[PDB]
Amino acid sequence: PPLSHCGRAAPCEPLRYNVCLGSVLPYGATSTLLAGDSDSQEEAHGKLVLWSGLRNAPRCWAVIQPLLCAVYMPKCENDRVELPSRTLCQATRGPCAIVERERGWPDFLRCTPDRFPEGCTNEVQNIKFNSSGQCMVPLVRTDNPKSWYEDVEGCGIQCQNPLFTEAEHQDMHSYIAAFGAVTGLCTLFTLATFVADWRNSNRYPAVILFYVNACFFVGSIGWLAQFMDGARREIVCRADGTMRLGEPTSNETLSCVIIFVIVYYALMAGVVWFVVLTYAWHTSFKALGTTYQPLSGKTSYFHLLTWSLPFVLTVAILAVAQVDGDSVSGICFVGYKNYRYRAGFVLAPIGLVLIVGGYFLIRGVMTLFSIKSNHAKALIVYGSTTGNTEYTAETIARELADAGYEVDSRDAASVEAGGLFEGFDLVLLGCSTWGDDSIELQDDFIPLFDSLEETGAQGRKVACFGCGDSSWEYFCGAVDAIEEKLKNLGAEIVQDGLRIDGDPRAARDDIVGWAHDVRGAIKINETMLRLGIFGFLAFGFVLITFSCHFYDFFNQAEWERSFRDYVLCQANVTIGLPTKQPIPDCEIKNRPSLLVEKINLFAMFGTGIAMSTWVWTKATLLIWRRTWCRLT
Amino acid sequence: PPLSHCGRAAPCEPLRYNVCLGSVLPYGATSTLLAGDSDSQEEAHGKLVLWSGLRNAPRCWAVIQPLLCAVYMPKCENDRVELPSRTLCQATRGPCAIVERERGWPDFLRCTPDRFPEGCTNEVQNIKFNSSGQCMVPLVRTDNPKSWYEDVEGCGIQCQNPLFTEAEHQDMHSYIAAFGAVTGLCTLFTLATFVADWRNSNRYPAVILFYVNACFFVGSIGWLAQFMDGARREIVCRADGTMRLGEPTSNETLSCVIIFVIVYYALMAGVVWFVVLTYAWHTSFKALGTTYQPLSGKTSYFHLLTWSLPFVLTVAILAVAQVDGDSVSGICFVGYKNYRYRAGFVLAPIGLVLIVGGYFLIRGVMTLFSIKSNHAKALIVYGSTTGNTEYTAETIARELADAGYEVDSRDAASVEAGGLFEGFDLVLLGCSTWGDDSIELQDDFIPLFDSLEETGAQGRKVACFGCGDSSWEYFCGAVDAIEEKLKNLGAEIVQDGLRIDGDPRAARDDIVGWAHDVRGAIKINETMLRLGIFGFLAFGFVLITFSCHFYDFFNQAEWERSFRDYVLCQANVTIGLPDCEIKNRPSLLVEKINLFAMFGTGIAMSTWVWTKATLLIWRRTWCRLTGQSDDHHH
Ligand SMILES: CN(C(=O)c1ccc([N+](=O)[O-])cc1C(F)(F)F)C1CCN(c2nnc(-c3ccnn3C)c3ccccc23)CC1
Ligand SMILES: CN(C(=O)c1ccc([N+](=O)[O-])cc1C(F)(F)F)C1CCN(c2nnc(-c3ccnn3C)c3ccccc23)CC1
Ligand SMILES: Cc1cc2nc3c(=O)[nH]c(=O)nc-3n(C[C@H](O)[C@H](O)[C@H](O)COP(=O)(O)O)c2cc1C
Ligand SMILES: Cc1cc2nc3c(=O)[nH]c(=O)nc-3n(C[C@H](O)[C@H](O)[C@H](O)COP(=O)(O)O)c2cc1C
Ligand SMILES: *[C@@H]1O[C@H](CO)[C@@H](O)[C@H](O)[C@H]1NC(C)=O
Repeated sequence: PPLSHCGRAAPCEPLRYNVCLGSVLPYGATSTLLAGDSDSQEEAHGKLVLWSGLRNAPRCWAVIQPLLCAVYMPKCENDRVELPSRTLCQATRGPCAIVERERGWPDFLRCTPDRFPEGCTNEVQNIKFNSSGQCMVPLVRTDNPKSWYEDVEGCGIQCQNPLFTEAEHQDMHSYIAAFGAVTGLCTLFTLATFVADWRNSNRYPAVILFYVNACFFVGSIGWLAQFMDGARREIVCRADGTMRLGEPTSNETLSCVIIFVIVYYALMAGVVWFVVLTYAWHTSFKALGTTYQPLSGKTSYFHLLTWSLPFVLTVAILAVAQVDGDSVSGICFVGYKNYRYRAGFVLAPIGLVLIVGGYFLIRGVMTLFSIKSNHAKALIVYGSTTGNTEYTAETIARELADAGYEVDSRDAASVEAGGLFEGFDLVLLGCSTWGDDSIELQDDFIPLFDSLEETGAQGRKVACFGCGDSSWEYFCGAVDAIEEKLKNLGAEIVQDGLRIDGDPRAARDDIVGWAHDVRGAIKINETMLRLGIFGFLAFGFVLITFSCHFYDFFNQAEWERSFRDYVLCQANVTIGLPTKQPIPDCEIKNRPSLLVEKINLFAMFGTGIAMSTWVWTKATLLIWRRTWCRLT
Repeated sequence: PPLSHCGRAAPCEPLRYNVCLGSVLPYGATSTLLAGDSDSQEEAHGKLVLWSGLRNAPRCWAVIQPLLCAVYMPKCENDRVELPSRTLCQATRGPCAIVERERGWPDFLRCTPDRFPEGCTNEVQNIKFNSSGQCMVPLVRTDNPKSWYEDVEGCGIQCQNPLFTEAEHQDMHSYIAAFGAVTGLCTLFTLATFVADWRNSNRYPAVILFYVNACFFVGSIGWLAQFMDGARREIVCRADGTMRLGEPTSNETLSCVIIFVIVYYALMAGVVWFVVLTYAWHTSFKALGTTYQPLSGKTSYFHLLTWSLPFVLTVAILAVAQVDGDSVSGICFVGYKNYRYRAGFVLAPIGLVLIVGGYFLIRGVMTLFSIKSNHAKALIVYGSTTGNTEYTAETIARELADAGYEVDSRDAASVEAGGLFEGFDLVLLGCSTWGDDSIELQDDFIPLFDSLEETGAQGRKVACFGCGDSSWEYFCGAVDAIEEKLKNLGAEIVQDGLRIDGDPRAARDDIVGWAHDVRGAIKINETMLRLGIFGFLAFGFVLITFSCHFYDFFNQAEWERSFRDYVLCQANVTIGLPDCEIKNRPSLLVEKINLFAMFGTGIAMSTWVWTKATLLIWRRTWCRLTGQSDDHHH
């Protein structure tokens, strides 16, 4: 028999509607007493149309359907209305959290033991509700609870990024394919020539560039993996069809974490190897100049920090499980869902490598500049009858002085040969050619030339100059004669002698140009100069990468808000009221800049392409020549 | 009955001496009236002893004996002395010319019709004078009037030279035999080789040497003829036994003129052929830069001069007849008796050949310092990283340039392999070795090395150089690799590669030395060089021959005087009244120096055919004349 507490006294009225939310009712009489907002059957039906807006977020729709029928259209028999049980009310509370977040549970729909008593026959339990509901365009029906997006239980955020169009996806994928393929090809070539000359190329100053290339090559594979037949969807989408978030996760393939490790580890190992490059260039200077020695046996110290620090970071990300997948970039990365993790694991280490790496580039430049000031003394000895070589000597003297040299210009007529060149870094000898039948040096240079053995030319950096006339046999013969004696004594001829035809005043810029080139030939370690250009080149690209990561960090807080606001509005679970126009009324107020990402990738992949040019010398042609030759 | 004019009135005195100059007198009384210098018989006898000094020069002694007896010891019978006939007086005048030349005929011995009447009975005509006189040691009795020495009629100068001993004659004859036989043998060998390959060897710059040898061969025969058994005495001595002087002479054998023509003609034809040799070298050496053959038409004009000039001179000597024989030299020559003819026909032509021949040798040395600077082209391509090979290349370049080459020094980095070697006589490739585990060529040389096929190396004269370090295994591996590829392409590697260990500045003179030796192995005209040495060699020997002939010319005037003074002194012809010696004579050493320089020219010129080619000439001669080919005949 029915319980007295499971029923309430109310006047029974015949059912004007034979259907409740698509399901037929076994009874013929109802009551508008249980629904506090409705007075009539026409009003209760009107409220059900507003409540049917919860079709979206179906895991709520399945439990809210019988409860709404048990309150708005209940069973009335012999002036008694059937009350809905407490279990029917409590079943909605969880999955229908959206109600309390949007509209709020009304007085009559809250689980009060007075309104919803314990252990009552629901009547709606016998009634079968076939209707399931569906998920709106941005979302997708997922059975997996781990794939449910916020409030909307039963639905999940789709794999393809809803903020960017298919056209933008195709455009970004073409951009990664182009840069990835070039960087992959270029670095492969560099790794190949290094192993083809492995015993010789293992020398510590240049071996850094092999490992710098190794990282960008491995990184290229991670970015290009998305291009294999259907790989992108194995890396970015979950088994059901929703985007991968908060990776490493249970009951899902490793395809996302594998590609993340390849991309992030190689990115971090590469930036640590850049700091090794900056340190090495900086320390190689003080090995010759002052006291510091080459660390050509630091294999167990450089490989220690370059392979350990990215390992600690990669392991830490998998621990906090912040590996998120993305369709536009086609890779799994740290902090796509939560911007804070991308800032902590990417922006902070890149900032640390720029300050530590930048310090070494500044230090080495300061060492380069201090060495040049200790090698800036120059002696200019000239032999001139008519003053043409005297004028050239003076013109050379100002160009060196303007460049930071301490020039000492002397006339050969007023000099003593014994120990003349002692205390000078550069010695420039100038002499005009005389003699009709033959080559005769200018009269004042003869005593110096004859006793050139006593000057201290052995190992001295020298260059010759002089004035002559083409209208004479043996043009600038003095320059030839001086260059020959200096070469025989052991001097280091810096440049081919400046031979002036005619009036030197008209060849002013030739003299200025020669003196410019003569300082240019003063080598401050050619083998180490390349290491410095590559250091400053890598810094430039790393600085652009940092800027782009800073833009995303400083703005993603607003983009995440806009992502939430758009997806939740598009979910169409407007329980409260019907819109003025059918109009969708959903827009993205602000989204991430794809240009900034393209600038980021250009700077990233560009470092790999820039560092691969380390092996773009004549020596490399010779390396593969021996290989082919010796293979044959 | 005796004529009144064939006798004079004088007091007869008995003969104190029964003998007159070794002959007994048929009468017993004499007179001292006919002899104007003698008053007594003791005085007349005393004058006969001074007159008996004319025993020497017997052509005179035989006729003066009866005349001296008919004047100093005449027949006196019944206070009448017999006068000597005019015919007895006139018979002495000719052969006793010495008397009138030295002392002069006295008043009583001159043929006056008063003192010597015509047609008188000379009682001395019945008296037989057995004495015939004598000729002292350097002279010898000759019946031939053409063989009589100066005033001494009946005697002639002996064949063997009185100024030189038999010991000196034997010594000089041994010296001529030795040099003559060697020169004869050596020149015969050279004449045989030029004939054994006449066609190939008839080339005109070199065929001069065949005719130069031909003259010394013929000359050798003339000098050696004296060694044929008894020949020397047929060449040097006249039929009687006196030395041959101014041969061509009547009723004497041709043995002296034959040997003279052989010796003098060959001596003169040889010195004219020396002037041809000097002229030919001078003109051929000058025309080396052009195909112009200067000795082309001249060939005929060369034989004209060399065979006519000695002929004209030989004929001229036979005309002036100054061919004199000599025992010490064993040959007949021009101007042995009169030094002036030897000076004119021997010293003057030899002086003329030295001034004309000397001019051409000078002109040829002027050509030597005109031609060197003018024509060799050399390319030096180097591969240098550290500048060591660049420095070596420059050191090599300045050395070739100093020697007269036109050097083109290039860096391998700035060269195109395609026909790179085209237009150069010499190509010098330089490269350093690189590579840690192996041999790797200097970086700039690799493109050139790889396309070395296209350089034009086939048959090109090349040499390699390069710097290395012994500290690295495979020292100068690049030098090895380059000359191996060059050898495989068909190039001519001139010298083994200059491989520098360490700094080339410390090995400067080694580079200088190597560069020098590289220039040498480039073949030159060895035939022209050889012609020039033989020209200067022949001049040297001719200059010594001239010196020796000048010594004899400048001194024989004194030697001729000493020859006359010594010979006439020994003779002892005392018309009426001891230290007989040679004051100065010719130097036999000077003659030995003369022969050494003369015969030495022939021996020196015969060495022209002392090459490897000659061995081949006689190899092909034997086989060819043995019927077989290089194995056996087909
Ligand atoms: C994350 N995100 C979203 O749209 C997004 C997705 C999910 C949620 N959410 O809440 O679930 C929120 C968002 C929002 F709020 F919009 F950000 C963007 C994805 C695209 N994009 C990129 N970012 N980095 C790189 C790059 C450069 C160098 N290395 N890498 C790794 C990169 C490279 C190529 C192309 C794009 C790139 C910027 C951020
Ligand atoms: C000439 N005379 C006389 O003694 C002589 C003879 C006769 C009178 N006289 O009045 O009747 C005078 C003299 C005198 F005054 F003594 F000289 C010497 C003879 C020997 N001798 C030589 N001279 N030439 C040659 C030779 C050199 C190159 N070619 N030839 C042909 C030669 C060769 C070999 C050996 C000796 C040689 C030196 C001179
Ligand atoms: C005697 C004489 C010889 C010369 N020989 C040469 C010569 O060998 N090579 C040459 O290039 N110029 C030659 N010149 C030109 C001078 O080198 C030229 O004028 C030069 O500019 C003079 O230099 P100065 O003014 O420094 O003394 C010669 C000029 C003279 C008058
Ligand atoms: C990497 C290296 C490899 C070398 N290999 C060789 C070698 O195999 N054999 C050798 O003789 N020298 C070798 N050397 C020495 C050089 O040939 C030497 O320094 C030379 O003088 C360089 O001359 P350059 O200035 O013309 O280039 C080597 C030197 C270096 C630095
Ligand atoms: C919401 O869903 C209902 C039912 O599917 C549909 O009629 C309506 O057009 C949707 N509204 C919007 C704005 O998407």
